[PDB]
Amino acid sequence: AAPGKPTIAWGNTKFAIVEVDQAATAYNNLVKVKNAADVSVSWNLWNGDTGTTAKVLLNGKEAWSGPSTGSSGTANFKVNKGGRYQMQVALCNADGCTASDATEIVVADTDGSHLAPLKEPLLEKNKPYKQNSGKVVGSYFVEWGVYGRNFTVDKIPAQNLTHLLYGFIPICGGNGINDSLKEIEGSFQALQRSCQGREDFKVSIHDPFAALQKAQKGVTAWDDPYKGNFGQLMALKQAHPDLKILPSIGGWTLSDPFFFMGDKVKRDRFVGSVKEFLQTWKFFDGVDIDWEFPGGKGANPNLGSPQDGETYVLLMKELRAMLDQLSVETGRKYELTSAISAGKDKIDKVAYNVAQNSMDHIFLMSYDFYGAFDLKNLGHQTALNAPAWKPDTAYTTVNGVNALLAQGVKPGKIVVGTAMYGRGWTGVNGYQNNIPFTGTATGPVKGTWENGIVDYRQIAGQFMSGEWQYTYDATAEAPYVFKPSTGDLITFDDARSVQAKGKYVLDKQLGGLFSWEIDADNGDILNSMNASLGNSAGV
Ligand SMILES: CC(=O)N[C@@H]1[C@@H](O)[C@H](O[C@@H]2O[C@H](CO)[C@@H](O)[C@H](O)[C@H]2NC(C)=O)[C@@H](CO)O[C@H]1O
Repeated sequence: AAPGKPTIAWGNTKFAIVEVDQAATAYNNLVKVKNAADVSVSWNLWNGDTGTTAKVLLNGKEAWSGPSTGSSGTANFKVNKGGRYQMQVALCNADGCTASDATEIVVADTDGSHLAPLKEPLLEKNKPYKQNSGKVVGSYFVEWGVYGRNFTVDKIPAQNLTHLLYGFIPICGGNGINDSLKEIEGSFQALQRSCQGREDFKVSIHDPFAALQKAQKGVTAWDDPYKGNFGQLMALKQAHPDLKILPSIGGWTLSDPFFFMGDKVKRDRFVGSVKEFLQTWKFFDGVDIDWEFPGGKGANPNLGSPQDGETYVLLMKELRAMLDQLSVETGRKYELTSAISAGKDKIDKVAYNVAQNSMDHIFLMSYDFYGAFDLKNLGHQTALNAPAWKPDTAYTTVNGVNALLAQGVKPGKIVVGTAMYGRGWTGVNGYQNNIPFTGTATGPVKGTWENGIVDYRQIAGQFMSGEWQYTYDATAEAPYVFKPSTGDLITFDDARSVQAKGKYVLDKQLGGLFSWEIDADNGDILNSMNASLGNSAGV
């Protein structure tokens, strides 16, 4: 007679190919990449002959075999592909095999293959669009927005994007290497702890709790190996396999290490660590380089060199060569992008006409033209054109685009930026002919989260009523709200100015639109980005 039917023992059924150490703060100890997950199964036979060979089947296919030597047994084996498997134990003898009932096991991998898709409803005023225009529609999600801003990955209107950028992946380094971090409370120290035992100029994760361990929708079970932003982004990938999810390296306070990369020893180490990062976190589709800025004038007044333009071009070439190698190793397409200043003085420090051949998209940061960092010279922070009262205005979207085009940049490489936030001053005074920008300011506007900056959501909800004037400058293509009693002035993007930007992209055959930052929108801005680029409504 064939053996009796085995009973699978109660036990852990969740295993991981990339293991996360739950009691570690250093990136080196936090994640362990393996070739395969170590899986274990046990069984009991309560009735009959135990057979002579015991087998573990995954979807009917043997993953382990051994002699059946007792009424209880244990099998330890490796599984090298993520997913969910119907696991059975079978006991075989010459008269037949008898298989247990199936027990599902989970083999986790960083592509999210073990995760149910994160298909969440659109919130606030977001409306569904199809990504059928062929244009880029991108936005940055910020790692730290899961705290005070309470904006998690399940709130991303993901179907309305082609590109989702994750700000920011840091570059390891202490004194002299990340000094700009020291201006943010605890930020420098958090990176040093993450980078303990890790060489300078390798990438890491700045807030491993937010990125990997904070409970979030769809990743709340204690033995879910990936939680936080990364876990949710994995599940988001499962729901939207065509979404490009790019890690962004740099930003305003994490850009200092780029300035040392004229040393090819450091550059090589950085490029190698980006490759390892992408082999580790398989849901990511490439890399975004947010170096602010080649040549200086970033957060750090002690950094910036005329060599930076050559360093940038070399970095883009070597990153592309690494990504090409990754691409043919995996059969995937990987993208290389960069967020760049839109000011002509900064643009002409770099030969983008050369670098463009390595790059899929240039995210032109056509915003922060004006703000509370300058209380004397006011203007539209993100306008398309110069205003009528100052047609020679240096800092406009068109002037940044024109600088790139004059270098020889192909128009299709250029993605125009929109702002999901306003910048603002207080105490504006001494202006002429009812144009508050011709005056001067006494300080920053009170901000949503920091001085001088207001979420678009708060502008729409709070500063579009009462005493606030509203004006759409049709020459600049830029709205602004003004409270005369206090001199509060805010410059921002709205649905109409975004529409002008989208129409401009289509007319000049540019690459699309991207935005900073996705948590601050109520839907109006992203809706207009999709509509103005010719994306069809619907799902
Ligand atoms: C366009 C331009 O050159 N103007 C400068 C601003 O860009 C710059 O502000 C900084 O802009 C970066 C994007 O270009 C932002 O990412 C960065 O957060 C921002 N920094 C601050 C402090 O807001 C300011 C520097 O303050 O100078 C303008 O000249």
